[PDB]
Amino acid sequence: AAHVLITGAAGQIGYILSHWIASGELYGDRQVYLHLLDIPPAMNRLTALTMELEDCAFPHLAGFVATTDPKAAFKDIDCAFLVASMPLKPGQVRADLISSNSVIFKNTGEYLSKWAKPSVKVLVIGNPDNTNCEIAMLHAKNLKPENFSSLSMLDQNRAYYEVASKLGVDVKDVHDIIVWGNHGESMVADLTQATFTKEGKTQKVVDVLDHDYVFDTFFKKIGHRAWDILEHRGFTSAASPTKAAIQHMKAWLFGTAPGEVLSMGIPVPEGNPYGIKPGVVFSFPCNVDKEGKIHVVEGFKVNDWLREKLDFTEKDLFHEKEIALNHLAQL
Amino acid sequence: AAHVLITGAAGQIGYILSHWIASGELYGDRQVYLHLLDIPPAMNRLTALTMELEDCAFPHLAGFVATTDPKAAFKDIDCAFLVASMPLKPGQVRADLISSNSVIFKNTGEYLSKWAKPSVKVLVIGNPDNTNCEIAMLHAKNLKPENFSSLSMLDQNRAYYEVASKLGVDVKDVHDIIVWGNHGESMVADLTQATFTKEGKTQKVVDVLDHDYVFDTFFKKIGHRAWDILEHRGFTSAASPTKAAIQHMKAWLFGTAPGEVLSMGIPVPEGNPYGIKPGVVFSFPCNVDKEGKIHVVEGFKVNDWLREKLDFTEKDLFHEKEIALNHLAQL
Ligand SMILES: NC(=O)C1=CN([C@@H]2O[C@H](COP(=O)(O)OP(=O)(O)OC[C@H]3O[C@@H](n4cnc5c(N)ncnc54)[C@H](O)[C@@H]3O)[C@@H](O)[C@H]2O)C=CC1
Ligand SMILES: NC(=O)C1=CN([C@@H]2O[C@H](COP(=O)(O)OP(=O)(O)OC[C@H]3O[C@@H](n4cnc5c(N)ncnc54)[C@H](O)[C@@H]3O)[C@@H](O)[C@H]2O)C=CC1
Repeated sequence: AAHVLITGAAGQIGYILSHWIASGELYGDRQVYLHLLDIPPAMNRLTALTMELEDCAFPHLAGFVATTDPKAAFKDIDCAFLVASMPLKPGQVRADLISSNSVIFKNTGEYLSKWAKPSVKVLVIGNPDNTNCEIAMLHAKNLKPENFSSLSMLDQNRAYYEVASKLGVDVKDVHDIIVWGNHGESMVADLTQATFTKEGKTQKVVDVLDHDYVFDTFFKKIGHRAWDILEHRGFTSAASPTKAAIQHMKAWLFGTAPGEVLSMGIPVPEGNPYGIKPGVVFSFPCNVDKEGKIHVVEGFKVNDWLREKLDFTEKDLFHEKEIALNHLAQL
Repeated sequence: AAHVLITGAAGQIGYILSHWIASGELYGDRQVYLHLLDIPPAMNRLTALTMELEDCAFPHLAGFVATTDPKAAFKDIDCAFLVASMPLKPGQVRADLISSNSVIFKNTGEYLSKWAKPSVKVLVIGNPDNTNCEIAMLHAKNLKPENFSSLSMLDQNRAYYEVASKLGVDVKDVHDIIVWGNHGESMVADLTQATFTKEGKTQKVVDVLDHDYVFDTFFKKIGHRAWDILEHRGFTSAASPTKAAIQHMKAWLFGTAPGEVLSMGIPVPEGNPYGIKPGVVFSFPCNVDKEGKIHVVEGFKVNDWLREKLDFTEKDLFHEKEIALNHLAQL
């Protein structure tokens, strides 16, 4: 009954994402109808995808449609995973995709506004996803900022596992790790809020791990992680962001758990308590109520170190916006 | 607590299989410890795999070990997914991999016998999997035939979806479709047993779909399916067999549901009711009791058509065994 869209479905992420969702991991007992969008030169792998979906005999898959037509893909969808993208060339960073992906998400915003449900929940994955989310949201007349978000939970999950290994505890035993701002080079892996509990006793991460590790070694490691996977894999990540994206969407759809804080790129809400200026999509510490509305988690402290990092990634986001939107105007 | 082995983990199937299992889809609430085996020239992607597993922050993943050392991979494992294989060249069929994969599974059988638990459940995926399963089982002194099985459920799931589309019902509404014998060119997609129910009324498939479709069009389609995916994907299937393999193993571990029949390649049991001779691994209609023991489902009818098909694929299996084991002897 639930209609889920996946753009760039024929790609590496779309391949796994479609199967995992069809398995019933997103909507549980409720069936899913997959809208699979891609482009004609990828029509082969797109068909290859559907055939394998068919070959799973998923009882949670009510049906699907694989197309290159926007309308067929976006019509009356309940949520969307925007994974569409051109190839990231060797040696490039996420921001280098602005020139080739900006138009895609400009059009996507229009498609969403034109055909998707007003309650559509759009999760942007394709890089630069914070920016691409800004593009789509801007060019969606009939939709609001609350309909859009970008994926930063891969960064948080990276941070969670890393910190967990150094503290000698499980991931579930750590709390309030946050990745602020852009899912890019300037991402801010923040541990100044973080705590962990072991055998009844709670400790602050900064009081247990040395300064040099927390603010340099760790900070660098999380930012560079995506390229470390690329070095060993020969391609950027795929299975891990798929997991983060399903985790992200599921929380967005049905709400978060007690004490759960998720790094979610959202259009900067006016009156946010962390001094970030509106105009971009910014990763905040977020929760989601049982009616599916994201809320920035209040109460976290911003010392001089974090303030500077937030300013840097904020400046970075507004810069990407300048370059991206200017490219569209001339385009 | 449950230790799961995956050979050829760095490959396409091992990539998805590892993540999906780590998600908790195999052992549910019980944690999993992944033994990830591959070869040094694939050490890069093997590390790339672990990094992404780490980057998921799976709460069901207790830990893992990625190695090229047999002992570290096979020690005290509870079950194994044998996916290890050399590349399948263009234009080849599954049986063409005998020359390059036979030794792998000869050694694997020895590793299993030497280090794995006596209760280990070994699922063979790497092609030719029926044969490769025969190789491993033969060269495992301390283990029994009941410890080994090969994957044919991808064929059944293919058959189920196909038949479902033509009957205008869901997959869950169809029953007793079977794929007998070899997971190869000679595979027998049998619908002579099949039925389906719609709105209280049950019908036999052969009484609803025309003869020409059932015994020619359908029979050919399921056999050729693997190469049809290859045509469109550029590689053989990966996500769909991963699903079938997890489905297969889960049923093998915790038993099947009422009326559920699964095509499972097992060492031909002496005294099977369908006249198949011992000495090979043969796909039978199977169920599994709540203590995890596979049983060939009795009661199915074998008309002249099926008998001939069974003889052909049986002959095919004994032929593959001749070629494979002879290659090992000279090797
Ligand atoms: N947010 C995150 O944490 C992560 C994001 N990514 C990003 O995800 C994106 C895709 O990753 P992969 O699946 O590995 O790449 P891929 O190249 O395998 O897939 C991209 C797909 O988008 C399609 N596409 C291109 N233009 C399109 C258009 N106008 N409309 C519809 N579809 C179109 C292509 O045909 C292709 O199938 C990349 O931009 C990458 O940077 C990758 C890893 C993690
Ligand atoms: N049963 C079924 O329904 C299906 C079976 N397959 C079979 O699965 C096998 C693998 O498929 P893919 O993952 O796509 O292939 P792949 O080539 O991506 O992966 C095979 C992996 O096995 C590894 N390997 C090779 N020799 C080894 C050894 N001695 N020990 C440990 N690892 C070794 C390789 O390094 C490689 O990473 C193939 O033989 C293919 O025919 C494929 C599709 C469906």
